[PDB]
Amino acid sequence: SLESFLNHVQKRDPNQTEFAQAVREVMTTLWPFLEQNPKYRQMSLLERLVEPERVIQFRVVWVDDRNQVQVNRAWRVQFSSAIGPYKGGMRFHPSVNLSILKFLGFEQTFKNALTTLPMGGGKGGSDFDPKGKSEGEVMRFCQALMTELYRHLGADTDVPAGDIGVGGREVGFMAGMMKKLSNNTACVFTGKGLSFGGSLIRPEATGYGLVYFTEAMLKRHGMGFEGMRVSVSGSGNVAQYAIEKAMEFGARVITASDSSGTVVDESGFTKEKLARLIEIKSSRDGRVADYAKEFGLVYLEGQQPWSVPVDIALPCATQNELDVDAAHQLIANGVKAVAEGANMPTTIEATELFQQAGVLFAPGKAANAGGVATSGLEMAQNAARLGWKAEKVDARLHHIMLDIHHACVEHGGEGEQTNYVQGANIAGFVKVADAMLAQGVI
Amino acid sequence: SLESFLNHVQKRDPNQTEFAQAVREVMTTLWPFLEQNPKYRQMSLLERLVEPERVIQFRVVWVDDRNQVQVNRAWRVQFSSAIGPYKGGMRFHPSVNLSILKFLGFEQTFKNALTTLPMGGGKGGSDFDPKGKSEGEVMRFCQALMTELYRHLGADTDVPAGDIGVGGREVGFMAGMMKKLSNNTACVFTGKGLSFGGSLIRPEATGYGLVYFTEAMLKRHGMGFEGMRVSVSGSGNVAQYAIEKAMEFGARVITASDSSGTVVDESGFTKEKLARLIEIKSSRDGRVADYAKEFGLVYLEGQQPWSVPVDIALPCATQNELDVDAAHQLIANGVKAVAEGANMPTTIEATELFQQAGVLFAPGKAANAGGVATSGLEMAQNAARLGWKAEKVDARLHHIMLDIHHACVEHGGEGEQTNYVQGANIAGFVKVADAMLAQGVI
Amino acid sequence: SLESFLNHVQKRDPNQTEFAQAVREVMTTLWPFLEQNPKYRQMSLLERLVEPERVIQFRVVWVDDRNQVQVNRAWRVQFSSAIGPYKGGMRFHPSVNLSILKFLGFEQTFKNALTTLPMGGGKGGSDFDPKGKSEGEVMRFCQALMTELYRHLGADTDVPAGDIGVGGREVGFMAGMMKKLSNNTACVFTGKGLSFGGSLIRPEATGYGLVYFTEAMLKRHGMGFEGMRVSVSGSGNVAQYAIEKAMEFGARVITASDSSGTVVDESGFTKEKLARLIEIKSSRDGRVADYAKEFGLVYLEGQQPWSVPVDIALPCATQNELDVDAAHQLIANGVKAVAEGANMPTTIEATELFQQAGVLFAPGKAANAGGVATSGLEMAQNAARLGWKAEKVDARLHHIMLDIHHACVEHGGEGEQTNYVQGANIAGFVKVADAMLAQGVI
Amino acid sequence: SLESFLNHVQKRDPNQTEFAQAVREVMTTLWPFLEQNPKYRQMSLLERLVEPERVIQFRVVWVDDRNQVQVNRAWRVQFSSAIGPYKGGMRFHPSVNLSILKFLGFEQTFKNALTTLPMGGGKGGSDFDPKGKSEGEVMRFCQALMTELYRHLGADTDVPAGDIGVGGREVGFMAGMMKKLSNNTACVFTGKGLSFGGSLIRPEATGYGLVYFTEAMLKRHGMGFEGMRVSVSGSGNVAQYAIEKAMEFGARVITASDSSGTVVDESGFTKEKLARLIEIVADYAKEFGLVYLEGQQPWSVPVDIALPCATQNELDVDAAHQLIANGVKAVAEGANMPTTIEATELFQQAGVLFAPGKAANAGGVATSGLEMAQNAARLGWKAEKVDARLHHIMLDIHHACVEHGGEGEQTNYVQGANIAGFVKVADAMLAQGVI
Repeated sequence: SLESFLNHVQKRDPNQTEFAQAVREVMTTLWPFLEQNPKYRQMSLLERLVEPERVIQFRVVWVDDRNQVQVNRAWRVQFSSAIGPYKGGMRFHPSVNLSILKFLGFEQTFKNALTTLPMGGGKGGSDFDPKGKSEGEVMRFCQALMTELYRHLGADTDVPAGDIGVGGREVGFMAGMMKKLSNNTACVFTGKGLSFGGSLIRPEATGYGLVYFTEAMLKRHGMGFEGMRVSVSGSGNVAQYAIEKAMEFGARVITASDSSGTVVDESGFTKEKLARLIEIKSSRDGRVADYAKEFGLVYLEGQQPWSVPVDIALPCATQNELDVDAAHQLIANGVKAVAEGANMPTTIEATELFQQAGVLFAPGKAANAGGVATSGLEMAQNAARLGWKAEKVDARLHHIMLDIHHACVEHGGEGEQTNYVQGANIAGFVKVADAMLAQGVI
Repeated sequence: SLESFLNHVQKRDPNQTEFAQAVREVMTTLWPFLEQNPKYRQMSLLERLVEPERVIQFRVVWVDDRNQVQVNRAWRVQFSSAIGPYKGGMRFHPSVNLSILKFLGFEQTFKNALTTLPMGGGKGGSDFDPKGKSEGEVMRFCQALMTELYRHLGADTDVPAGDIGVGGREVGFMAGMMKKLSNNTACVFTGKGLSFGGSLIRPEATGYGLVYFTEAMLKRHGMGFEGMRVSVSGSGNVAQYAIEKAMEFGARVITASDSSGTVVDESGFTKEKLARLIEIKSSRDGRVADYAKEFGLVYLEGQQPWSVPVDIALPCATQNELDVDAAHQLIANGVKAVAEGANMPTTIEATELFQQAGVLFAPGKAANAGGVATSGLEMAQNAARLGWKAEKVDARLHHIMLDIHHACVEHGGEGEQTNYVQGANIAGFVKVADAMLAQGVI
Repeated sequence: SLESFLNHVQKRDPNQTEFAQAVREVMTTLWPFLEQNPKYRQMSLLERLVEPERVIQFRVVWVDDRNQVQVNRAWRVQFSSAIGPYKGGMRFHPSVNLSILKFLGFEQTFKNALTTLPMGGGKGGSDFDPKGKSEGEVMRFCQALMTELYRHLGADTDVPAGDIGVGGREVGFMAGMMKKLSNNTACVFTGKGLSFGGSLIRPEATGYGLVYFTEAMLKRHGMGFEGMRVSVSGSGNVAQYAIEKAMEFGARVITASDSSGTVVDESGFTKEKLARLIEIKSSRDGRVADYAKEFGLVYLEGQQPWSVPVDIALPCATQNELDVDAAHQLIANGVKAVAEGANMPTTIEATELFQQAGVLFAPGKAANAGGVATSGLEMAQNAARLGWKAEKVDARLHHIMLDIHHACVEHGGEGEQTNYVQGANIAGFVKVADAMLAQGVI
Repeated sequence: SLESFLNHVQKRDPNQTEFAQAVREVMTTLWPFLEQNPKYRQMSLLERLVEPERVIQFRVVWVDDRNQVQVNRAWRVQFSSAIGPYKGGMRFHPSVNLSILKFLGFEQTFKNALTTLPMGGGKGGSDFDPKGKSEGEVMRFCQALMTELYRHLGADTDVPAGDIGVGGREVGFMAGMMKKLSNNTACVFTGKGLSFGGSLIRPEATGYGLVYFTEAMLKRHGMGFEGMRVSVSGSGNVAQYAIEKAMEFGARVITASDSSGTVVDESGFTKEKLARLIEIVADYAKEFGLVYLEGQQPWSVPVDIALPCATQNELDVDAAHQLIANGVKAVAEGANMPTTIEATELFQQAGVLFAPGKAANAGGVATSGLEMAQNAARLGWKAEKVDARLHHIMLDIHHACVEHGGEGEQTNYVQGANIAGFVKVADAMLAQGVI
């Protein structure tokens, strides 16, 4: 019984709400698959799978710019090493706790597994709030954290990366301190700058990968980006490069947005327009409204792009940005495909509605994995002690996205259209489960 | 101010009730001391003190006697290394969780400090339930636990020990695996058997220590064990050797008990009586009732010792065994002193009754520290590569207990009698605090 | 001098029968070369070469399904690291002893060297008898063995693999325990499953490699597989994929066989036919005779393929399957080449007969090395942190075989035909010796 | 049963003749005990005990004075770590092989256990022949050996020592290279010189301990060395300091000896004269006009206490008959197995106290234990402090023998020593589980 399993596992963590809801999500989707495949229920596999191999919680003491000694909490959740070394980002945010990091690390496990790359699953962070912190304060905090965390990481053990609160600068400081303490220059972090082992295509990877996956899904169901009206939400890293690769595939990309308005360009984005957009946005001063004003384009103040008739919708802004309400307009306006650049931007109800209406739906769990896949490419390049040209990284990434798509198809059902929600959850589970089964009771 | 600090610290651990209580307890009695000694509030000392240096939570996978794979959670809370290596027992019980281990680890930190030995504070365990398990199952569990835990321990890093559900057998299993995996024979566990580096006086240490401390307490306040009627609860090693030592100080020890009842002997224990009680209790099913019968002694089925008029009460049975009702009886019958052999046998209500009524009260936090002090001595002898005669361990334990008592007195106030709950909390804090301040921000 | 050397070497191991035989064979093979090239005898090279760098013998204690404690003996022979990390299988068989493992490790040093890959030489195992053991018993045994073995192994130190008694299941068990104990996911075992770092092409490798090598040899001597009558003996892993690859080069493969007899198809194997032979031989009762009956082909009960006139003969069944009488027939029928898929299928006398009649002869140590080569490719893919598609592993495998071919030609003399027996023997020794000489007295 | 166990154990090593003998001898002495205490056969205890935890065999390549590259084989048998780190000497001799090193390492386990010190059991060596080698060749060999061995040793792992072919010089070279490679100065070898962590009392250890044990044995049975007449055989290291300590207890030590014969002295040894013996026995004999005997043993002399400190099987049956007729009250073995087994029985049924060498001559190992303890303490002890600790240890070994020596009119120290060594190892193995 699904319910007694969930109840049984929640007993150890009765107040980890985020983690609880995360186990429920995966386990509900896997349950019917499990009952048809006895192999995946032996050796108390589910219990082993939800209990992280190792979590380290530790104290981080540091001195602020007013010379006040500050105390923060940090964690590295080392969830699964079945497929490879623990892998997943570090998050610095005042709301960070173990429930959140476990939910995140649980999900990275299946996501990394899906890339076909030899990567396990982890996540870490601190309740440290970078907001209003000076560069020095951040550097000292990063260093203070690494004086404990360094002993638990390694090139073939645990390789973290960035996340909310932890950008390139923070990755720089942690990696630098790791190298100093360990007297070892191997790849222990990804998201590195190009001057110390970073990879090309890292900025483009998530958005490019989203387009790659979506085109495979469209192609399989007799379609392509070619000449389709595409709406993109967001105007950040993901949106920006999704727009870029969409244009290269011959699509007419007619929107982008920020947290207060949407620009409409039925003529379609161009390279020039996008560059000019990437700019205005890059500062933080700049607004999508100013971009529109600059190019004489219709701007929808306070609105999303979901009322605009499109063939393909790519939510690339944030979670829950596309609900049944928005799903209804898209479906009525003739949408043929929906694919997630952001993490969980589509509500469960909208997702249900989309699948009921025959709309292709590509979940972020597979569709946005370009980022983590390219993190694996960075590790590989570092491993080989040779950097790769942009074109070969992009190509490899493309090949990975096609393999993710293929794995989804294998488990996505016999229906006229693949169920990618089912397909991606099952594919990620099987790779992990198979490894755990093979490596004995440890 | 106090409330504000306790509210602040609880934000990180909203549901760790036992930990919040432990902190509440320590801070409440520390608060007036800190106002008179503000240097111990400097460098955010308190904030640093309540956050453990590191906690390892880890999965433990093992196979039961029915060949079913089982999954348990385990932890090692490495709370403080300010004075020396993390030190404290392992507990196997289904109720074990991070809140409880943190509360226990926090308390071991101050107890070890009090002993004047170079030992830090730690505590670990697992929700594994030893009840009904076969020796094979316990061994396999212990060994599974160590295949992860061994990497986090070390003779100068963290030396664990026994506790509820972790007796000599289990310590032997864990030390065996530690030695095997590490190919290193150094002292990583205390409570070892004599065949592999254990210490003489280990069984007697807590009971002997209780009597040594109590006698020092009595002597300060113009009294002694000599000629005194003493009641003891319990009939395990703590109670047994308390009786043995009290008898040597010329005391008339008139009771002992188990979960089934209390034996009463107004003529007093003798060497030969106690020796027979020890033999009886060492059998699987030996009861106090059997002892009472053998010697024609009064036996109170289902009753505790506390309604007997005595000059000194020594609870050595279990937590919360000495309550309000019991205290009213003891107090009205003219009890002069109460000293704890067990872990927190006296409820807080009953403790307050004793203190307010002018009854000398020695908290287990100080009085039962003979056990942890002797674990320090085990480490000393293992380090020296030469074991000591029983007389040498005993004489050293005696000196330590007198040092503990002296420290409490130093901080116990200037009333008609020393407040040992006050003294013990302050004394343990001061040593740890001094250590933390000198070693900088780490 | 030869006899003097072997007599001297046996003094240290008077009872190691198999090891003495291995040394005798290898040295006999090399003595004429050594006398013409005294540089390879200087610096006490041969004396250093026959003495393994290190041997670990160790106790393995484990518990059987009847809760009875069992004691077995295990070894890892780390014979040579001149060229790279110790590399070689683990064997579990009641007949296993040091003498046998040294013989296997000594030969493996040169076979590995011959691959041109950077692998040293090693071999290991235990007298543990896997027959009649449960999955539980085998897992506990593998785990027990690793609790000692893990400390002597490593990705750049020693990388074992399977052998008799140690298949994919056992390799999975050992690698899992290795990873657990070490907290490190680098490649320490080859033969891994595809879910945790295994390589494609592993089943195909030995047969594929046999054909690649034979084609190189033919091509050097003015010939090719194209349009040639090829006889294959055997019908297992090696024969199957040798037929598969030979068909791709355009050969006419006209036989296959099992211990019961030979199928003869003068029209030649096709893909369709081969898939049916494999499906048939995949069942325990399935016979070559069933394949013959299905396709209406000639079947020779209790006969080998060697009566059939062919251009090329590929013994892929078993040791000594091709003796002088068979050799005479093949020769008189005009055979042009013979290459060994199985382990030593050709008897010494038959080998001489082939060479003396100008028949190209590729020895197994060179010709069947595809398997070992692919273990090198597995190590490489893991090192690169990227798995390769089958097409890429296959091409890389092909390049290795050409390189092995080149190594043999370098030392195969200047006769009208390259002598590959001589060439394979010298080349393996020369590369070990060169590396030993270069690296000084250690 | 005993025969079935021995035959089964041999299956894994059909040609290890010395090892087979060691196992047979240990198990034989234990079997009656084992039959009465089935607890000690449970958990396949014996099967685990006879199979060493690990053995490292390794190649040593070194260069001789003629610039010829030589190849030798070395080993380290890490037999048992149940009670503490592996501990035992290294032996350089061309006869050395795995069988011999296992025999010695197996026996060393129980001898080390019996001292009551926290020491496991091991033994190592090489077929390298030190004979006719220069200091430089020996040094280069020791250093080459350690470039492999260092990684398997450690202060809390395995602490070797000297043995045949491995003296203070070689211990010096090995300990030096160990320190260099590890960049760690902790105690990894015993037998070190006084300038780098060695212990005082080392030369005196075996002979002193012998007297310490025998005096404890005598007192338990209502006697002591004082006023008693003691005979000693030998004039080497043990014999020398045995005389010195027994003199110190008030004994009248009347004899010493070498291969060439035996010297007598009713007036007994004195301090100034023992010192003269050491320097140089017929030569010493001439310098004092003492009674001298050629090619014969000291056992023909009427004595109260006899201390064989010469060689194996030096106290035969008829000599024991001499001693017993002459009124001997206790025999104590200083040398390795100096009394034959029949003489042992004759003494025991004749009511004379008998101290086996594995117990009585244990001062040597005991002092290796003291060296480690001083190093661990980061202190050197004065000779008086070392000697006082040694005495304490010998009383502890004595106590260990008594508790398994039975309840006869006098304790059986042969049985006591054999069992006590076994039981402490077995108890430790039981407690640490299946590993």
